[PDB]
Amino acid sequence: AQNPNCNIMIFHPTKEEFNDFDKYIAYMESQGAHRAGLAKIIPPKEWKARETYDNISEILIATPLQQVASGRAGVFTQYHKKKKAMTVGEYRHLANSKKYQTPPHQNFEDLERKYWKNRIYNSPIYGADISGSLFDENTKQWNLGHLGTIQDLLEKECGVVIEGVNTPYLYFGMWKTTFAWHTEDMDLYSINYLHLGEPKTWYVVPPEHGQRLERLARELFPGSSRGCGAFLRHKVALISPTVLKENGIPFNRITQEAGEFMVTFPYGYHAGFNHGFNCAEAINFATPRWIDYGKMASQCSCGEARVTFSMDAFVRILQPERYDLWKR
Ligand SMILES: O=[N+]([O-])c1ccc(O)c(O)c1
Ligand SMILES: O=[N+]([O-])c1ccc(O)c(O)c1
Ligand SMILES: O=[N+]([O-])c1ccc(O)c(O)c1
Ligand SMILES: O=[N+]([O-])c1ccc(O)c(O)c1
Ligand SMILES: O=C(O)CNC(=O)C(=O)O
Ligand code: NI
Ligand SMILES: [Zn+2]
Repeated sequence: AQNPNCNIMIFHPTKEEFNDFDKYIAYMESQGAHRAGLAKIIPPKEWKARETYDNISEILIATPLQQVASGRAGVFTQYHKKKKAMTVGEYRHLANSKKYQTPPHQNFEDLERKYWKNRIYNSPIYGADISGSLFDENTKQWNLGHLGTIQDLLEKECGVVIEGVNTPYLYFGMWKTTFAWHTEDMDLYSINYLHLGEPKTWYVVPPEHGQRLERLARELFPGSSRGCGAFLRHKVALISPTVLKENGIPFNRITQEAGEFMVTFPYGYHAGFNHGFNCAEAINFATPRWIDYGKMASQCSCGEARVTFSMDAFVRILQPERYDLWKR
């Protein structure tokens, strides 16, 4: 078996290998990449997402989110307080202000230490889930707005045509902005391109050990667990690498830099934080191997977890019992 220790693998496709997206994902999996739950892909040197990032300041962040923490330094929840709209130019200026800017630090490790020590004492503002794309329309390779759709994948594999669309989302981050422990909707893949700015650190649990993380989460967030059988779908729970280690949860970490892609694999729990002002673009996608994960994906129906219009059809076709119950 390839990659039995479930290490995060890093790939350097040639420009020829970068043409066929589906084929390269399949290649990565043939090398065991999916066992980690996360892979890094460094594009060939000949490739670029767009010419420049010079004219992005007038993009609007309609609903910036202030991420307010509760709990302990290594075990906390965050809730998102809505703030007034601001442009990306205004957001960048805010990110670089004394209140919000990245502190002096020696290296990524020092910054990671500072993050877990001090995150709960601040409330950074995140511009998340902004529908849009920063890929040039002429970028033909790994353009996250030109991928085959999940709806077409389902149709190709299962022969059923369904409604729905899926399009990319932009994320504008600043120091300490945080993404909570989660898998994707319907345990889909995701792909994430860091367009510009400071790095993003990722933590990931191998899919074969995802239930170990769930069990720990139930212990660490007992009220949340009682409220919903799939409360990690709420995207509110953070657990530090120190606490994971103390509880013997298998995981890995890696830092993504500007110009790099990350792929998360079905049922790969992940969490992380931004180092400073940056912009990422991400989208969910599927492969034939995803279908069985989609069938088995847990669902939130306590009401908390927000779900796209397109996720309806996935549940309807792949989990008809759960769909029928959700109706009545
Ligand atoms: O940027 N890419 O991905 C490229 C650039 C040139 C090529 O000839 C190619 O096959 C891929
Ligand atoms: O703020 N809360 O609700 C919290 C904070 C930490 C926890 O471990 C928790 O179960 C709930
Ligand atoms: O709050 N902490 O630091 C904690 C809480 C629970 C744990 O099991 C742990 O190893 C650390
Ligand atoms: O455990 N699962 O994954 C299940 C259990 C029942 C279902 O009806 C389902 O669609 C998935
Ligand atoms: O970048 C973020 O804030 C969160 N991204 C993801 O969870 C992802 O790409 O799957
Ligand atoms: Ni994700
Ligand atoms: Zn719920």
